[PDB]
Amino acid sequence: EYNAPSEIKYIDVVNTYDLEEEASKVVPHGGFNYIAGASGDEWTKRANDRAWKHKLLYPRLAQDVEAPDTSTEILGHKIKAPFIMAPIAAHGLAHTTKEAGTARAVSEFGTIMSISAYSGATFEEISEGLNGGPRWFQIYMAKDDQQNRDILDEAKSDGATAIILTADSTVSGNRDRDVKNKFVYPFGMPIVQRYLRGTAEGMSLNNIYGASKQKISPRDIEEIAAHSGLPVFVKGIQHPEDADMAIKRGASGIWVSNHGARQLYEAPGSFDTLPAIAERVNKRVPIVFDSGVRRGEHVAKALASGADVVALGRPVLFGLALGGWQGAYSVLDYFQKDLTRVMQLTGSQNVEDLKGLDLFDNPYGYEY
Amino acid sequence: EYNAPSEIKYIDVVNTYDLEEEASKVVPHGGFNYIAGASGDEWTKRANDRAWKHKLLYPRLAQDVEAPDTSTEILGHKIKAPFIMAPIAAHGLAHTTKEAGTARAVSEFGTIMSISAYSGATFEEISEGLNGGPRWFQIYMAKDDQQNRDILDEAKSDGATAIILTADSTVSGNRDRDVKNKFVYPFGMPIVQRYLRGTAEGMSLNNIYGASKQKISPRDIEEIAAHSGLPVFVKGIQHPEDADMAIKRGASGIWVSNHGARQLYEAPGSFDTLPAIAERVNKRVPIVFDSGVRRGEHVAKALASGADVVALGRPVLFGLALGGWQGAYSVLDYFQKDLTRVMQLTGSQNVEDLKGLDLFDNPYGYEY
Ligand SMILES: Cc1cc2nc3c(=O)[nH]c(=O)nc-3n(C[C@H](O)[C@H](O)[C@H](O)COP(=O)(O)O)c2cc1C
Ligand SMILES: Cc1cc2nc3c(=O)[nH]c(=O)nc-3n(C[C@H](O)[C@H](O)[C@H](O)COP(=O)(O)O)c2cc1C
Repeated sequence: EYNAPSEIKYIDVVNTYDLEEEASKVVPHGGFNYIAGASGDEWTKRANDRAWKHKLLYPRLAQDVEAPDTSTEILGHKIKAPFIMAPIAAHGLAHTTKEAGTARAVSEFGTIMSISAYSGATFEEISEGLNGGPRWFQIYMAKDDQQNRDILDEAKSDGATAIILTADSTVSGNRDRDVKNKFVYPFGMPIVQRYLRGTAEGMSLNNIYGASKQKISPRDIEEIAAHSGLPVFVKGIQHPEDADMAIKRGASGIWVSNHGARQLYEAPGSFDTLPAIAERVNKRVPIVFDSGVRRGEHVAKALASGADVVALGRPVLFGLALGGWQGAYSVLDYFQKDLTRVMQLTGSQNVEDLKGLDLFDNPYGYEY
Repeated sequence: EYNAPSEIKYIDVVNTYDLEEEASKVVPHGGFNYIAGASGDEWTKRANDRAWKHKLLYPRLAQDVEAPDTSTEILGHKIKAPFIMAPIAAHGLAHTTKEAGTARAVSEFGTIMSISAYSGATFEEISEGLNGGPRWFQIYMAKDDQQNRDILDEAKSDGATAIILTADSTVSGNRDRDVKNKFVYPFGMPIVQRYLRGTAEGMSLNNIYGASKQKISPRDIEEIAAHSGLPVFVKGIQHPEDADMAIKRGASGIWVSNHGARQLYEAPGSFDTLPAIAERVNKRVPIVFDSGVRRGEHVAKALASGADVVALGRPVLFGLALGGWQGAYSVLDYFQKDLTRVMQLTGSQNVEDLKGLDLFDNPYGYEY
């Protein structure tokens, strides 16, 4: 019923954009379009990408820099580069090794794995791929309090060192590709099966999101932090007022995101929202930035604009489709090498230096 | 031949502006004008004060706040309120108990004492007032590297937990009041007993600046860092490029200041420079802000604009000023209570909340 790729191999990554077309040749049509697609006619996914041309990097010369160091620290974790893996559901749509393959790439590379509540793999299967590597658990909340306590407890017992509350998906975005393809999951989701009564296999994302909590309030941020005793990120923030609210409600981190343009349509590109959120956060908690990171220049620009790290999504999954853990690893390696070049050319010896960069304002936008 | 006030008493502080006119009727004209005055016709001291009207606080309603907490932490010092004592020379111009009196106020209140290299008191006199309280030592770098080694060694033996490298005073400001008054220090500087080769009574103000290092470079920042093994603040920064330079040269903090308008004339009001510096620093190191803090609203606006703490200067000294005598522990207590009010009216439960305030841009400036 679903024949995902199974080959494991390193891949030569020239750029991450070319991975999308390459993955379209190996991933079944429905699954591929679930991964690649976005809301409406995808204008906000294009905005995520074109937003990077709004703020341009300066080359800097005679900066006394050599062999830049990409390493950084977040919430007590030293990581190889200032990027983590975003929480993404159902990795088995990309590759038979599913979340275990992604986890092995992430742990082998040296950064943090975010586990989706809508994983097709069990915590045991992901833990085998991680081999001790650090992990954060992304909760899609149950409506039932006890089921949230049980999910959180399972995640922390598996070794989670933060909780990501994704709050921007109380209902599905208008994902026209998935509507046209009548996309349903071809396998179950063991972590949230408890609140689907029946199995996620043959269900639409509309109906799984429909089972999760719609009426998320700030109390939920408080109650997740109190129960887990772990730092809580609030993910999906695009408006500075939600950042201030989340922090005052007990969040330990702000995760700036529009879900890869999969949720609200005719909204800004994610990168354009980052400065106003960073200025309102004003150093109170760490910021993770995502939605549209494709190049080392994007990592640099996010850091220069207030993000502590970025999260990587689609490009890593396309890498998993093309090579299993080694393909996914190839993408993480591409980003680290890509960033190293950009650090050398911007005069940046280390990740802190990137946070100090001035960017050129491009008022003409993409067409210039 | 200098008759400073000696009376010890609490003062009912309605506002800090009135402390300037209050004090002199022993309180000597030359010393008072040394403390109160600034460069040129004082237009930049007036700019320090009027800059607070450029960004205005909003009252915030139904914010679920009571009994705000003013406490904060800087470089692992827990302090009672987000303000420290600025390094100021020659407290004996204000009061016979000189720097020991200031130190006792600061220690009893519960914040950090900054010791000027140009103290009229020995470290042991100041230490007696501090009674184990935290202290940072402010250095005026030496041409003679041995003198830098020796003063860094005394400060650390003295229990300093940071060094303040003041870099904005390589030559004196054009302080017209002191020129017209023919002002000379009426007592010595025991801490800089090593440098002045001749006499510490017979070196007016230009010659003491003269014996110091004019040719401070980034290497000076690196060398203070390596020698002290203490965090180094670079004090006097008004331009964002100097903040980036200082951090890359090993500074552990940025101290945004124009020295109370006592140095470069026809420069911006210090508060106007703070956001560009905070944006460039982008959380890399803590920021201290000073030059013109007179009210709780000023502390709040500095925090909302990127400072971790502010430093207090002239109002605390008003140990001496014009009419009847006022400035000390009462002034620190005034600032704490004034900040508490502003926190309640802005919806701020704690110091972190102040860092998230949005300010109203007043393009009309002071006359409105
Ligand atoms: C196929 C796919 C599935 C996703 N599933 C989840 C999810 O389960 N939980 C979540 O918090 N976000 C989910 N997201 C959003 C990602 O965490 C992330 O914000 C997004 O991938 C970033 O955009 P980009 O990959 O285009 O750079 C998903 C995104 C993709 C592409
Ligand atoms: C009387 C006086 C003496 C000062 N002496 C020093 C000094 O020895 N070292 C130093 O770094 N700054 C010195 N300063 C600058 C202060 O540290 C501080 O930046 C200034 O007082 C802040 O301005 P405000 O007091 O008007 O708010 C002095 C300022 C005053 C008023």
